[PDB]
Amino acid sequence: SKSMQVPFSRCCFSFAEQEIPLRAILCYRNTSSICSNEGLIFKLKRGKEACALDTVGWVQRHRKMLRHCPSKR
Amino acid sequence: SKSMQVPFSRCCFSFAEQEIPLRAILCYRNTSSICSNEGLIFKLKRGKEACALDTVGWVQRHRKMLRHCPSKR
Ligand SMILES: *[C@@H]1O[C@H](CO)[C@@H](O)[C@H](O)[C@H]1NC(C)=O
Ligand SMILES: *[C@@H]1O[C@H](CO)[C@@H](O)[C@H](O)[C@H]1NC(C)=O
Repeated sequence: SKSMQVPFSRCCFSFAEQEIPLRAILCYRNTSSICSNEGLIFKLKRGKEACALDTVGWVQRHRKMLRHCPSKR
Repeated sequence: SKSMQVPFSRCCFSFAEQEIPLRAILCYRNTSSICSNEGLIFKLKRGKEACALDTVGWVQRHRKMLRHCPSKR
């Protein structure tokens, strides 16, 4: 287990205004706890991503319909 | 070009204390301009990464010896 690592944080400072369709989303990532701010990250198709604010209804409803994104190692 | 996207920011709030060997690094990523803080991200082997503070000598010397990380699309 190679760990010279001090990872970067994934933060959401700007958020999706327009509702993203559920069909367009693969999974979600939670933002880093240091810069949390109730943001969520939806993994879209072809490598794309979108920050979404979890205090908004459609974000909560979508989050409840998707699993957390998996990671490599 | 699918863009429903509002990307997350890559930030560096904690930094590498111990110097990472140049041989262990593939390239570097600059942090997002919103949360810049003079941090740098070094891409390590087997998917790993490390935040490094660009006001420190070894970080500046290493940065000058590596190219910027490429991206998919
Ligand atoms: C995701 O955010 C929720 C709050 O909405 C929190 O309870 C949880 O610990 C976070 N999970 C991860 C895996 O970061
Ligand atoms: C990287 O940081 C330098 C300052 O050290 C800045 O001049 C530059 O605009 C940044 N480049 C990118 C590609 O983010």
